[PDB]
Amino acid sequence: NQYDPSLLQPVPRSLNRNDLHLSATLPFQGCDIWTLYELSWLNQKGLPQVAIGEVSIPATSANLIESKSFKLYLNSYNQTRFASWDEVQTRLVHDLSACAGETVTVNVKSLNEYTAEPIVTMQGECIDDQDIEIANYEFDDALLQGAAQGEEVSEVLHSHLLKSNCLITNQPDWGSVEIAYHGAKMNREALLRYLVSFREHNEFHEQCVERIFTDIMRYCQPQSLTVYARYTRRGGLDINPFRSSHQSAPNHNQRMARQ
Amino acid sequence: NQYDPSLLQPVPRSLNRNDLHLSATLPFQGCDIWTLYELSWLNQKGLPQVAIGEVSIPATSANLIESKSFKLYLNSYNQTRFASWDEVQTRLVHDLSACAGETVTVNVKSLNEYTAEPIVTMQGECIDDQDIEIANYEFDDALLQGAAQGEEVSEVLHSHLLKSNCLITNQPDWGSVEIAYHGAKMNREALLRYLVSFREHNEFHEQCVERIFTDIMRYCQPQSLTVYARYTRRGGLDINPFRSSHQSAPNHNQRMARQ
Ligand SMILES: Nc1ccnc(=O)[nH]1
Ligand SMILES: Nc1ccnc(=O)[nH]1
Ligand SMILES: [Cl-]
Repeated sequence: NQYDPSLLQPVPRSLNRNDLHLSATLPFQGCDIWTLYELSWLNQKGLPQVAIGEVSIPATSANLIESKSFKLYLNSYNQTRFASWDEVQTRLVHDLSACAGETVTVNVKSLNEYTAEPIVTMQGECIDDQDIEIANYEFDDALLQGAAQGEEVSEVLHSHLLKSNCLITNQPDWGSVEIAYHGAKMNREALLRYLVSFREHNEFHEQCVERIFTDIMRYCQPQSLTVYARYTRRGGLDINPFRSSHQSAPNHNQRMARQ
Repeated sequence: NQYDPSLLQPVPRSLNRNDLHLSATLPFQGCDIWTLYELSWLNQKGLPQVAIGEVSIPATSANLIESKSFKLYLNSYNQTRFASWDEVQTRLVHDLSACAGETVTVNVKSLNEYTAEPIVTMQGECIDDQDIEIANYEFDDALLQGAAQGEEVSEVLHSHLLKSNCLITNQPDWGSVEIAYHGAKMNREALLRYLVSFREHNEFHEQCVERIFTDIMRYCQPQSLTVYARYTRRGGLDINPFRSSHQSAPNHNQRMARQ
């Protein structure tokens, strides 16, 4: 029940990226943004404190943090006294930075800081309003083959239809994904079908955004590209991987409808 | 994977209420409001659809619905084709009504209906900003003994500090609770301590709001009382039990910061 930094568990980013056939020199930059909805500890008099945490881990870090460990580690704060909120933020910064292996930023925000904050949508045009018949729910990266055959355009497209099963639990993981690019026009039927083909496939969040990035770069060869997914929480935590050929982070961490 | 109304599981409301020593004639009215964050099915062409559901179950119903069943039942929609959104809403209304045993209302809302909706706080004065030393985290209803000893007032008090372990999983369940009353002034230290004493205790949401109601009525004897808790989601679903001596439902189902 007492605070225990030894609970966290790293996962090497290299494993997954060795699978996308990715080098020691990265095609993307960016970050993994996490929202910690159920962050709670005790003050020095034993009264519970509650807050929301917002964390950003560099995509260049050696490790990401094993989700179930991130969760037990947050749990250990629940019955531990800390004298001030800054103490808590200091601990979160240190431990998450040490686990991931690169400085991680952490904001600890009190709940009143969320009063009147609006729900946001994604940028760009939603592509989910298509009258197409759906074939696959098994994955197929070659769904993007031939998808970019137009005039060179600057677009942002998004879909709320991304879903995949957790490698571990096999329950669905739900998300919206935003794809900004400059290059030959992407066919929206192909792209939507590509996204939908994740449905019954087993995938991990960070792994997912990186695969979408590398498949689009491969198949559609834009000049520039950004892929950003925003997933709904599991066990009090949500993950929002951002990967770009030029931008290092999104402008804010505002929540979407399902999050 | 296909839609299966047989998945739902009722739990008699009478079991819990036989434990609060409550009669066949109810001291409260109200409802259980649920938000279904991850509601998804296929259209008649096999393309996924996503929505948020908002459900209200009468507190007078014979049963509530076993949470893990509610969850598997929603899952069964995920790979099932339905020709229209209204078909889906019709099915949800029927099945949840049949399970609970009284008409349940259901709204199925598209995600764009949430664009720009604000995060709300609770009504009344927060009582969590107290410089008191905390003793218990084991439950004690008699924490309210002697708590109401003032002038007769009309107040609304709320706390974001409600937490208890799930009877099943023993992980914490997190919530904010809003207490509106007219009657002798409640001591805020007592009330806060009473609420905090749920922390390490094992409780069920609906059971929890009903116990807070009956303990306050017992110990503090207000003329009128409303207890409303809003919990954070588990497995895509949140529960918001509302119990009142005069009001049958809250004015809206707007989400709070942690939800
Ligand atoms: N288990 C995990 C799932 C998703 N992201 C992680 O970092 N870890
Ligand atoms: N298992 C459950 C937990 C909370 N509420 C329910 O209705 N069921
Ligand atoms: Cl969850």
